[PDB]
Order: sequence, then structure tokens, then C-alpha cells
Amino acid sequence: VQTQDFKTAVQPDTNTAQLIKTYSNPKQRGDK
Repeated sequence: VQTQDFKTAVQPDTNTAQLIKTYSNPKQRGDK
């Protein structure tokens, strides 16, 4: 899972979110 380019208040790229994204949205680009 790619990390986001920058962190936002709405979308903080936390470790828990990244773990969930493995089975929910694995192919998500971090480019903003």
C-alpha cells in the first residue's frame, strides 16, 4: 500500500488505515 504524499486532517495515513486498506483498497495510488 502506497503512502500518501502529504497528510491531511480528513485523511491521516495512520498504520491502522494502511492495514485496513490491504483488503479494502489495495491498489490505491498515493499521488495527490
